[PDB]
Amino acid sequence: RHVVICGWSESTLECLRELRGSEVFVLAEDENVRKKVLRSGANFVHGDPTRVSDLEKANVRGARAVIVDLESDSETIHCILGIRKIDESVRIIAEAERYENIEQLRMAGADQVISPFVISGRLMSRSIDDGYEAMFVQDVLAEESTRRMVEVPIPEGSKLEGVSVLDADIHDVTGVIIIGVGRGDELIIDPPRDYSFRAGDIILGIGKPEEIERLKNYISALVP
Amino acid sequence: RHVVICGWSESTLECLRELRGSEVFVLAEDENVRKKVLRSGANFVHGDPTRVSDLEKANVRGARAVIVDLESDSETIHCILGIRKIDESVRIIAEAERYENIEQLRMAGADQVISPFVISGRLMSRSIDDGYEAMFVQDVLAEESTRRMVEVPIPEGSKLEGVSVLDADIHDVTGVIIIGVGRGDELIIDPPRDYSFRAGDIILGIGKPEEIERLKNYIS
Repeated sequence: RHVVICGWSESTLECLRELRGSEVFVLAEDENVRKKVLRSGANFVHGDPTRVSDLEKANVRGARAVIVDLESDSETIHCILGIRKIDESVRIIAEAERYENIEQLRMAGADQVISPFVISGRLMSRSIDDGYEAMFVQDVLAEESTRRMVEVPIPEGSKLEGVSVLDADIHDVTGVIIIGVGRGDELIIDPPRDYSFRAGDIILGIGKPEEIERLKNYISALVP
Repeated sequence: RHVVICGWSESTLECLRELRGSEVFVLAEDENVRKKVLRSGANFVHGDPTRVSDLEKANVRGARAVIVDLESDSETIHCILGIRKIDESVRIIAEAERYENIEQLRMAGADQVISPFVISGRLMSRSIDDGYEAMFVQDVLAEESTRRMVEVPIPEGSKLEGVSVLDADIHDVTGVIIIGVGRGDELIIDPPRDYSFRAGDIILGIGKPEEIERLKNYIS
C-alpha cells in the first residue's frame, strides 16, 4: 500500500523517483518543497512530522513504511516516537547524518537506519585507485541497467522450500548471482552449500530481467 | 604515497577512519577540525581548499589521490579546478550534493563523482519491506566486515592470463564469489563463462580474508 515520508531532502527526492507508480505522502513543514514534491509524484501534506495529529493526517496509520529524513537528530527521534504512538507495526527507516545518533534512532524504535555519509565515506576510501567498486554499487542500484540487484522472497510452499543452496544451484539454473540470503533481520552472504532455503527467506541477487524472471519461476510455490 | 582530503564532514571522517594507518593530509578552513583530525590519525593543514597556494601547502602535487568534499558543489568545483592547475594527472574523487552538478564536477576535472544522496535515496526505496539490500551495501564497503568486497588485479604473466572465467573456477577454487571485472573504463558484472582474463584486469570479489588470500595466490 502507501508509503509516508517525513521531511524532505535530496535523498527523499531520489527515493520518490524510485517509488513513482506507488502512492506516496510527503509530510513536511517547508512549503517551499511542495512544488518539487508534487512534481516528483508525491502528495504533499503540510505539517509537523513530530506531531501525532499531522502524522495521522499524512496517513501514517496502516502505512507499508515511513521514511524519516529530518535535519534535526532530535526531530527525527520525536518523529519516530510519534509514528510509534499511532502504529506499532509500520516499518520505520530513518536517515542518520552522524554515526553517534544511529543508536538513539534504534532506541526510539526505528527498524532501520541509513547513513548516507558512512556509505559515501567508505566509497571514497575504496576509490583511491579506481572506481569499479563505486561503479558496482551505482550500477546494481540504477533502476534499469544491464544487471541489477533484486530481492525475491521464498513463498510458502516454494519450489525450493527445503532445498539446499548446492542442490538449488540457482546461478547456473537462472544466471542470477546470489549475493546473500536474508533471514530474520540477518543477512547471510555466500551461505554454505548446506544452507537450506526456508519460506520467508529473502534472496538477494544480481542479474538481467530475463535471468530475474527465470529466478521468480524457479522459486515459485507449487499451488493453484 | 599520501592522500589528500579537501574539506571536513561525516563522509570524509568515515573515509579517514577507513584509511587508518596511511599518510593522509586533511585541508580545511576551521582549526577546530584540527584536534578531531589529529586523533583519527590524519595530518591537519589549516587552509582554503579553493586556494591553489593552500592546496600546494597540503601537498596535492604528487598525492596518490585527492578526495574532495566541501560545503557546496560550487566550492567543490572550485577546489577541483584548483587541483587541476597543480596536478592534471592526480586522481580526483569528489562528493556531489546534487545530481544536477555531477556533470560539472566531472568537467572541472573530477575522475569520479560520488553522490551519497542518490545512493541513499535508492536504498530508501528498496527498504520499504526489509533492509537486506541496504545491509548488503554498507557491510561490503566496510574494510572490517567478515565478508567484504575486495579488488584484486590480474598481475603481469598471471596464470589466469588468457584463461576463460569458466576454466578459472574461482568460486570453487577459492570460495570468493566474483561479482565483476574492472577493465579500462568499464565494469563487467558477472562476466560470461567465455570471458578471458588479462593482466591488468581488476577482479571484484566478496569473501572472508582467507578466501581473499587464496584468490591472490591463485591469480599469481
